[PDB]
Amino acid sequence: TKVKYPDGFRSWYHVKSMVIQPGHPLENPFGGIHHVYANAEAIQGLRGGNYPDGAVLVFDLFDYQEDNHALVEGKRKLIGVMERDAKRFSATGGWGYEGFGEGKPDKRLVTDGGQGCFGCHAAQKESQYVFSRLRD
Amino acid sequence: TKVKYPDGFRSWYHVKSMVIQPGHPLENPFGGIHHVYANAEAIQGLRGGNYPDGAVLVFDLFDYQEDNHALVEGKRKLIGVMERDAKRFSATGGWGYEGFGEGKPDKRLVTDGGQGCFGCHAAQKESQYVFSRLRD
Ligand code: HEC
Ligand code: HEC
Ligand SMILES: [Zn+2]
Repeated sequence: TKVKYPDGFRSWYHVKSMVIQPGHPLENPFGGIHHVYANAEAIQGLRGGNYPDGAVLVFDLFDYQEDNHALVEGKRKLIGVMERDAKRFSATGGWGYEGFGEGKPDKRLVTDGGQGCFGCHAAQKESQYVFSRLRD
Repeated sequence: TKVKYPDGFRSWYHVKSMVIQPGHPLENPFGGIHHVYANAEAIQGLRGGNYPDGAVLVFDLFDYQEDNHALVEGKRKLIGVMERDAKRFSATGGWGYEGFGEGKPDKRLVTDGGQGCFGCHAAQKESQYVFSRLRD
């Protein structure tokens, strides 16, 4: 019951972005510029509908470089994936969690069935474990 | 003669993002977090083809707030638009340039036929006047 690599995610809907800089409590490991993407099924869930199985959210994390009062995207550090499967992933709330180092399909990171990822997202039980909100 | 408001641009492919902070040359009026979106026709040009008529790039500009060393997106300040049409927009290199205040259709910002936008973009003559490059 592994989470699939989300092929083609870069074509998906861009939900939002945030920058985490040194000093912030999530600097390790989430420091950098990140972008959140969602496929069609996740949008139904984000819109205030419910999440169909098959919904996928991606957190795409880049290192940044400071260039004359601009922050410029550098190398991809990793992508984080949540894949909705109420029955397959019922142990962590109906979402499977995986990380891919540098976004590579062969660099799977999660060793504990996603319990560590879930421990934090569990704080968002109310929104079905998703922190991101749709915007305009 | 007028650049069309790009309805539905938020659905399009997210090319890249960048943060421009106070002190940067472009702070006024491009300061903030911006995201670049391309429709299907613009992707063809970004990937190395010619840009077809009908190609559209949008620069989506948000204010941000610094909160405990995170930069969080706030309100949309404006969108900048480039619309390809080699004949109609011949005076400005075949792209028409428009700004929409707060991303609203009724708030047109350009008052000089796009000459001011064109003058800086002319530096990228070699890449069909587009600064952004596809990344993975
Ligand atoms: C708190 C200590 C966290 C841990 C550990 C993990 N995540 Fe998380 N995640 C966190 C926050 C605050 C956010 C929102 C960021 C924003 O821009 O608002 C996220 C977001 C995700 C997303 C995007 C979907 C969403 O819930 O907003 C994904 C796909 C995601 N996170 C996956 C993920 C994985 C795979 C983790 C373990 C390897 C993981 N997260 C841990 C907070 C925390
Ligand atoms: C230099 C003095 C500029 C002026 C005046 C304008 N633009 Fe521009 N633009 C500039 C840069 C350096 C970039 C790249 C930003 C990045 O993230 O790399 C941009 C980008 C755009 C885009 C995105 C497509 C691209 O060329 O990369 C659009 C749609 C765009 N700019 C529109 C635009 C309009 C409408 C302007 C006058 C109101 C305008 N720009 C001025 C540099 C400069
Ligand atoms: Zn300076």
